[PDB]
Amino acid sequence: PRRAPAFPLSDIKAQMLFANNIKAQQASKRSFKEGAIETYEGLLSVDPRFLSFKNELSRYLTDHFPANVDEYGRVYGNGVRTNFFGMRHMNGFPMIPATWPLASNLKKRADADLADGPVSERDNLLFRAAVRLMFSDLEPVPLKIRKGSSTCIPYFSNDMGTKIEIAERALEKAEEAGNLMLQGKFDDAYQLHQMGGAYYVVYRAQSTDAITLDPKTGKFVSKDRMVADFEYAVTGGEQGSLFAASKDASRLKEQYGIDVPDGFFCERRRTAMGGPFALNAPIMAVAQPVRNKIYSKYAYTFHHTTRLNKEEKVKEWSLCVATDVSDHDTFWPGWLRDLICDELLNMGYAPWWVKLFETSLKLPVYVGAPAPEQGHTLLGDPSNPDLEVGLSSGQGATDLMGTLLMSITYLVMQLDHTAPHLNSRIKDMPSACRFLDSYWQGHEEIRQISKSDDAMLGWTKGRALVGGHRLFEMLKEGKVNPSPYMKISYEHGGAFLGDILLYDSRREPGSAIFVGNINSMLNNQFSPEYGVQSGVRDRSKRKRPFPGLAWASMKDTYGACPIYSDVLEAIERCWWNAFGESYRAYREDMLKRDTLELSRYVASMARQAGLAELTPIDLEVLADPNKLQYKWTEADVSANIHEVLMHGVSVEKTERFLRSVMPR
Ligand SMILES: Nc1nc2c(ncn2[C@@H]2O[C@H](COP(=O)(O)O[C@H]3[C@@H](O)[C@H](n4cnc5c(=O)[nH]c(N)nc54)O[C@@H]3COP(=O)(O)OP(=O)(O)OP(=O)(O)O)[C@@H](O)[C@H]2O)c(=O)[nH]1
Ligand SMILES: [Mg+2]
Ligand SMILES: [Mg+2]
Ligand SMILES: [Mn+2]
Repeated sequence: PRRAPAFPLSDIKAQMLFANNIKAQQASKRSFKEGAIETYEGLLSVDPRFLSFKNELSRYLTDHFPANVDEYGRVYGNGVRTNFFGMRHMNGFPMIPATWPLASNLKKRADADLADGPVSERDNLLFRAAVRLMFSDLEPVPLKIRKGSSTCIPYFSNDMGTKIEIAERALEKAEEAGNLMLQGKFDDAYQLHQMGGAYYVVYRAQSTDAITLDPKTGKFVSKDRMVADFEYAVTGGEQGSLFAASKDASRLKEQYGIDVPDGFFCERRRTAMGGPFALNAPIMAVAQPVRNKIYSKYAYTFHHTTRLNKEEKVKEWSLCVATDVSDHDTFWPGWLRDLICDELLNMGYAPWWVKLFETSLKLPVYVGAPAPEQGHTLLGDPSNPDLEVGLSSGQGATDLMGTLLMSITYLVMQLDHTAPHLNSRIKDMPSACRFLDSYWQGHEEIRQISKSDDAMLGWTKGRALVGGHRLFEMLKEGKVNPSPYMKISYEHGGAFLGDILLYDSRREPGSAIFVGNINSMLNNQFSPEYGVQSGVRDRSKRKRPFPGLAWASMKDTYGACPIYSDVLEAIERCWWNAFGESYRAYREDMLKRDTLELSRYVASMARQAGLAELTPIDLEVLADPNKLQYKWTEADVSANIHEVLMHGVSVEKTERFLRSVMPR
């Protein structure tokens, strides 16, 4: 029932997605590639000492610090959620094949029994009220662009000057492109303004993934990751198959002569979509202002920074429920995209801009190389965007889309199972708006803190509380999905935005605290997602600009973990056995070196002034700017630092553009 149309690279529809320049042409042909990452300068991820080290350290920590998570998924004690075997992957070598992205998720949602539109008028009112509170009184800001990022689509440029140009040109022609699309002229819009085309699909690494040790066999087992072949992806799952990707690393010996120790596997690979920059710029121009609004006015449920920032809110609750959403992005509903557009039109947003936005959520995807001998296929017709991939990762507002979907979904789950007495407060748009406004500010007896699919649901004392406990119990039994919109369950080892909520014997929000996830310290130091890219001169353009700085924020980020010291000591001891050196000393040097290299990028830094002024956040971000795209926002990072990583378009250019978009 409607297979998505598909075109090979050689087809003209695919060829037009790539400009006549070397970069674009190469991106279109890039074949499957693998190899050890350069974990740290001079250290390959498959280095025998390094794998020996990982073998001993993971076995030791698992053995001495088994998980402390109760039947309700709350973690207590040692603050450990699971074993430490996740670090056992040959980083840089992926599971084969990666998945083909689903062209349509309608069947996937229907088969999972999720609704195909708001199920009640109340719900419809709440989603629309969310659009209203989020997109209403926006203040222009400048359009910030990540240094070294690709404009993808037709040009695949990384040059800042070229990006700035593209973005400014896009803010000037967005209106005319939008109108062309309203007339059904997508090709004209793509050809004249590069707004359209496709998302460029690239596979990324989730460096660590669950592994277990079968006490029976003494053998390790990697978690199966299901992937869809092409047939399955273009037919929405109607045909083709869904199967376990192979994580088996034996092949590395045979193929590259790399020695594979027992119990080491290939990495899990996730899909990433690079959006066509001319189309995303007009969207990012509105999206940042929305973020500024929800982070300020609705800071209670949406602005999260420190462990204490979150702790303050949750400590006042009588019950805290850590939720989990299964595969959020691919389940995200296109009907919400259409509801949001509809409400934006109602609020008075420019039609051409809503059209740009709507189209960015229906765009075809160009699949590059999921496995050797596979790929180079465009899914969907750019002449008539109509894909239902769910939520595309590089769209300019994917975080807002997930947050709008989930924040309401969690509220609905609270109303449905614990606070029916609040329904009478939601009768129409005005009252829905008032109620959501109050709820989002933490003023109701039911509350939440969330960011897209990560969240914690709260109940203060009151009528809803007894329901809250029944909901939790429903989640623990896990036989009934509590939401009609997405598959929700409880997180096993509850955490929020990286911080584990540590409970004591009371097992209550009031006497619980937020600590760092010690396992993540280990993932970040021994299993980064990218190599150090030392051949890239401009450090600011690297995926990991200054790896050494994370050493200076380690105590800050993980100090509160019950087993912090023990882990540092096991590391030191295992590093000695593997490398005959002190790990601490190795890091202190890397920390000194990167501190000096940093002063060359920061103006306000003397050619050796210390890290004195920088916050823990600043450092974690300089060592891994990726956290700026899922954990923190420009606002949480010092300004002299933010300029190392980003550049912007003038406020006057975006101000004039915002004005033409908004109602008032
Ligand atoms: N580890 C991980 N998880 C990732 C992921 N992309 C998407 N997920 C999904 O997030 C949840 C929770 O996973 P968990 O390992 O329990 O905790 C993660 C997660 O909450 C968060 N996080 C890391 N990377 C991302 C990301 O790109 N997007 C989102 N939305 N959330 C992310 O950080 C916690 C700690 O991660 P870790 O210590 O492994 O550090 P990484 O540097 O490896 O993260 P990365 O994004 O790769 O740079 C589950 O549904 C999971 O499927 C991902 O990449 N890694
Ligand atoms: Mg999960
Ligand atoms: Mg990361
Ligand atoms: Mn969580």
